[PDB]
Amino acid sequence: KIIVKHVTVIGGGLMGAGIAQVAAATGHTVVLVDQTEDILAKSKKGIEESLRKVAKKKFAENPKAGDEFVEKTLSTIATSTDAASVVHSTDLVVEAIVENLKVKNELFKRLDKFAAEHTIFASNTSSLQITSIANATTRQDRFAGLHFFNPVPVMKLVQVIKTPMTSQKTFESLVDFSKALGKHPVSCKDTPGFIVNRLLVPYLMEAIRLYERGDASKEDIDTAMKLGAGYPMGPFELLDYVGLDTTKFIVDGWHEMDAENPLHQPSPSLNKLVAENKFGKKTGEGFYKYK
Amino acid sequence: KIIVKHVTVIGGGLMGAGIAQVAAATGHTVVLVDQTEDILAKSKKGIEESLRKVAKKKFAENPKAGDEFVEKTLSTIATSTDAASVVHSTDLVVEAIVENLKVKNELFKRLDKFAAEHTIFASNTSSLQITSIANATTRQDRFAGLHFFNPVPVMKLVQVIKTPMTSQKTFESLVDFSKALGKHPVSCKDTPGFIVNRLLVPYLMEAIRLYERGDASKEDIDTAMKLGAGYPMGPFELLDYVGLDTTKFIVDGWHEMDAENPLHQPSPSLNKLVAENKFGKKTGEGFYKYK
Ligand SMILES: CC(=O)CC(=O)SCCNC(=O)CCNC(=O)[C@H](O)C(C)(C)COP(=O)(O)OP(=O)(O)OC[C@H]1O[C@@H](n2cnc3c(N)ncnc32)[C@H](O)[C@@H]1OP(=O)(O)O
Ligand SMILES: CC(=O)CC(=O)SCCNC(=O)CCNC(=O)[C@H](O)C(C)(C)COP(=O)(O)OP(=O)(O)OC[C@H]1O[C@@H](n2cnc3c(N)ncnc32)[C@H](O)[C@@H]1OP(=O)(O)O
Ligand SMILES: NC(=O)c1ccc[n+]([C@@H]2O[C@H](COP(=O)([O-])OP(=O)(O)OC[C@H]3O[C@@H](n4cnc5c(N)ncnc54)[C@H](O)[C@@H]3O)[C@@H](O)[C@H]2O)c1
Ligand SMILES: NC(=O)c1ccc[n+]([C@@H]2O[C@H](COP(=O)([O-])OP(=O)(O)OC[C@H]3O[C@@H](n4cnc5c(N)ncnc54)[C@H](O)[C@@H]3O)[C@@H](O)[C@H]2O)c1
Repeated sequence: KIIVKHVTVIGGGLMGAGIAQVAAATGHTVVLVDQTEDILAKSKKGIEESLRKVAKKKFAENPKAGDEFVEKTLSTIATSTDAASVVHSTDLVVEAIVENLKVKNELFKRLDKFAAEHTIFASNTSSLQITSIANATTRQDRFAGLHFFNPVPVMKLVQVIKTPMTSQKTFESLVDFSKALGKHPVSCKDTPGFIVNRLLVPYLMEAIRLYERGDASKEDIDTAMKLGAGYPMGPFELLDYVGLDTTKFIVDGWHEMDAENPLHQPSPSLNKLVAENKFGKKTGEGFYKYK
Repeated sequence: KIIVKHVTVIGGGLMGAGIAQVAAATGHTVVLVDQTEDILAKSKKGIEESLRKVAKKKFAENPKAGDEFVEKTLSTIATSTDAASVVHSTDLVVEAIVENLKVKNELFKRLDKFAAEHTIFASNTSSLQITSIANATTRQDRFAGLHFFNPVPVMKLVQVIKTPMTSQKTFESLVDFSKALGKHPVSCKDTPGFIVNRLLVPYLMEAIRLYERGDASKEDIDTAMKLGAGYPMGPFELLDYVGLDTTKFIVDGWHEMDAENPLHQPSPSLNKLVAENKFGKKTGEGFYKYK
């Protein structure tokens, strides 16, 4: 029954940076890992802009206390491009890299050799089966799903996924950690997309199809969902906010593992965008061009 | 270019009552129609209740303006059990009765004989093709879809659907009325479910199927979509709120039309609840039990 104090987040993108930000802000020492130094520089820079927004709103009467919160938080986030060494003595690895089983397995198979024994492994995968990733190691009793929601600083939900192999203690540690993060942990079964994505993705793909089918425009479909269903963001807005590349990988994956389910039919428009390197707010352009 | 001044709302259910409420709250003369005086008595009580909530918030710092707002609106909604006796001198008919093409056409075929020459006909149908309803009349150029969202007193959106026969004059008149209602009119083609329902319903069905499959409980699924995706309501809370009967009909219609589309595969649990007359909050019970 370990207590997560030292955390290693592999992946500094939309999710990693946020998970690192929250772990840091809530008193956990964090080491954010990524491929290059420029990437890490950008990530930590972004985490800073996110903290300032929080500061400028939370500490308007005492700005000096706001700078401390920001500095103290950024300070509790170390950067490194060497997962192998960092995990040597970490309490928990939270993998948030490209949505691709092969890559993720290769990653954990390696880290399984370098990481300490009490170390807990966790994937933030959207559509991959935890069991499938946990078996790329020999640490399945310490491997589980730990799913966050974009933007991590705002979304309160966290999905804690056990595999038939995950231990109760591993589970509890991830549950306590989740809480110490100020989130609302929810145990799910290891089913594709778990809960949210299994329902949310096919929907977003349906919005894309309704657009390709020529029945309406993205703008009207977005206004529709926001003003009619009360959603915070329209379908096309959310897609660009999540990342078209991540979205596409989630679908191709499901498509491949169930090629006769029309829900997961890849999209021509989605593939074209990702093929031209337009992934949304990520690259400044997706379905909508951003400033 | 007729100016909707007098409005005849047929059906005092979840929508109709709301639609009458808003029209009346905004200075239109309204007559709410339903099957029996008892039903009408109840619809009026619901509108009185909804109105007080609007008042306790749109006039929070002025009870007197609250009282006048409620009374003035209620006393502006006359009631009848036969719309044929009212439609010879009304500007617009907004139909909001059971989701069934036969019953709807039957209604408009009859009203088409009694209604004034200029009167416009509008259906608030969730999933039926406006063209299929307009054809029960010889008033096509004055027939269109004016789709509102539940609860009507709150949701800003209103889909104004034109068929290839609706005149520009009839369309424009409906747009003004929408704005007159304080809503945000959006022109949709006459496609099944139009925009919102074609994406929302299949989504809600997927939620049900994820539950029948045993993957997750109704409660975790609701908590998940709310906390993880920012949804105002979980899929089951929304199903009950909307009406399971209405949902079942919507799906059956699409299912009969596109029998091989798995998106519209009827739900055993949805059917059993409807068979036991558990339609949602309107009957005190659907997937959840209420007061
Ligand atoms: C089936 C089809 O054919 C087409 C369709 O309609 S699909 C269904 C579309 N509708 C949706 O998806 C509903 C989604 N849910 C929502 O957007 C929200 O839950 C909601 C608009 C119902 C309000 O819920 P909420 O945020 O929890 O509010 P609630 O706690 O219920 O009440 C508080 C507010 O809501 C309002 N409210 C709730 N029900 C109301 C009603 N029936 N009448 C007037 N006001 C109401 C109050 O005025 C109040 O305003 P304040 O914020 O100033 O206090
Ligand atoms: C793909 C998968 O595997 C799983 C998933 O993650 S699916 C995607 C899940 N996420 C969603 O569905 C996104 C839905 N969208 C939302 O709920 C909302 O749009 C939202 C939470 C992003 C906020 O949007 P919004 O209402 O427009 O707020 P915005 O105007 O953007 O900012 C206002 C608030 O949000 C916050 N905010 C937004 N982005 C932020 C960030 N990156 N960092 C810190 N705060 C942020 C601010 O704290 C701010 O607080 P104040 O109101 O006090 O000023
Ligand atoms: N996009 C979302 O909103 C969202 C929400 C929850 C979960 N997820 C899931 O979480 C994961 C994170 O996706 P993301 O949105 O943050 O994407 P992202 O593209 O923003 O970030 C991925 C990061 O991984 C890095 N990376 C790639 N290969 C690596 C490797 N071998 N070693 C170290 N770093 C590597 C990239 O340089 C990049 O910074 C995915 O599996 C995704 O399915 C995404
Ligand atoms: N439920 C929703 O949230 C929602 C939102 C938009 C549109 N719609 C659509 O609007 C219509 C209204 O549905 P609703 O939710 O208000 O349902 P409801 O069951 O609450 O109300 C329907 C009302 O119609 C009356 N009615 C039935 N047959 C009638 C007839 N032949 N003549 C006169 N009155 C009759 C009933 O007595 C009842 O009061 C349906 O076509 C539905 O698909 C529903």
